[PDB]
Amino acid sequence: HTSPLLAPVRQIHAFGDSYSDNGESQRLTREMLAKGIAGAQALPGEVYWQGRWSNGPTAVEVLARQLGAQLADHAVGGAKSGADNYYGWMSAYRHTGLAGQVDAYLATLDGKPVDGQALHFIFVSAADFFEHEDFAGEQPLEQLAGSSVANIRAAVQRLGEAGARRFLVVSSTDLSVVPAVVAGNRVERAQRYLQAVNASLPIQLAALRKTRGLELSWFDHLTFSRHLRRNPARYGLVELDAPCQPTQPSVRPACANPDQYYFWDEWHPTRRVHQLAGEAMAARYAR
Ligand SMILES: CC(=O)SCC[N+](C)(C)C
Repeated sequence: HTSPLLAPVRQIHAFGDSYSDNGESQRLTREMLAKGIAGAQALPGEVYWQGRWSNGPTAVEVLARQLGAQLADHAVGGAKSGADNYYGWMSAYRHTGLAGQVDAYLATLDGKPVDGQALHFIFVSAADFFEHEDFAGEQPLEQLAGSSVANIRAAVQRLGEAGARRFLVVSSTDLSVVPAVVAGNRVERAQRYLQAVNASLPIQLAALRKTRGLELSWFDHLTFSRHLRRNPARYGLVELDAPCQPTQPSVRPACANPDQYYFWDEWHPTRRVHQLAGEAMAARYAR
C-alpha cells in the first residue's frame, strides 16, 4: 500500500551533474574560455539544446514544472560527488563538484536563512565512474562507490547543518546500458559500481534523515529505467541503445524521431526520457 504524498514544493535547489545541468557548464566554460583557462572547451557543445546535455529539459526541470516549483539549478556537467569535475582543467577556476556547488550555495545566501520549505535535489555520481574508467583510477570500484556514497551523505549533512530540511536524492542511473560503457566493454564494471552505490546510499540517507529530522525521498532511477526499457512501446520508445546524436568518434547527423530514442548522445538520455524521469520523481509529492 502507498503512503501519504509529501507536502507540495514551491522552490527546488538542484545539485548534480550533466543529468540535471540547465546551463551552468555552458555559462562557466564561456567564462573560462574568456579568461584563457588552460585546456578549457565549450561545453556541452553545438549538438545540444540550450546548454543542456540533451535535446531538451533535464529531469529536474520537468520535476519543477510538475510540482509548480521555481528551480535554482546549480548542477554542472561533469560534476563529481566531491569537490571537482570530470574536466580536471575546471579546478583552476571553480570547484564544480557537488561539494563545491554546496559551498557556493551556502556562501551566496547574502544574510538570508536557508529556505526550510525548499526541496534540495541531489543527483550525482556518474562522473565519478566515467572519470575512474576514462583516466585509469586505481581505487577498486567498491572503494570508489564508498567514496561516492560518503560524499553524497556529507553533502546532505552540510546542507542540513545550514538549515535545509527537505531532500530528494537520486540513485545511480543504470550506467551499465550507457552506450559509451557498452562501447568500452565496461558493462560488468558499471553493474558492480552502481549496485554498490544503490545498496549503501539509501541506508546512509535513512540514518541521517532520522537523526536530523529531515524529509528525505529516495528516487530509484535504476528501477525507473528497467521498467521503461522492458516495456518501451508503452512509452513510445523504439531505440534503446543507439544514440540519436552520435558524437564518437565524430559528430554525425541526428536521427529524425528523437522522442522514440532513449539516448541522445553516448552518455545522456533524450528529452523524452528526462520527461518520464521528472514525472516519476514528481509522483511522491502533492501538487
Ligand atoms: C554525468 C556527467 O556529468 S558526464 C558528462 C559526460 N562526460 C562523462 C563525458 C563528462
